[PDB]
Amino acid sequence: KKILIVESDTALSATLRSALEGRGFTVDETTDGKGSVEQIRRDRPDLVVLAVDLSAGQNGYLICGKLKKDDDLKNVPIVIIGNPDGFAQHRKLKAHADEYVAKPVDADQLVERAGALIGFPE
Repeated sequence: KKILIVESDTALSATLRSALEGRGFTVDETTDGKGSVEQIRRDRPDLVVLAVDLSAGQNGYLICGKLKKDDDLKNVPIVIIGNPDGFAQHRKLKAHADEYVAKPVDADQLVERAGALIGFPE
């Protein structure tokens, strides 16, 4: 089970990657929001952990929007990590994510949600 973390906070990304790896997921990381949709197309992760507050002012909800509108990528499960002050708005939309986890992230909660969406590695 393969996860891509799209997060420019490298310290957070490394922490979350380690928790997920300890549970048995294979995990990759990218700091590059501009590039992430095409990376997901080439690599096809089983799940994406997607930060809202990406580099250079990028809105990670917009990446989710591109993914939920792409016929080949719209079923990749998406866990948003971000300020919960944005979740109520985003949950209404056609391009809502599959799970929303507040920053500051509880790594164990994130691991649980990943397993809930794609199953735990066995």
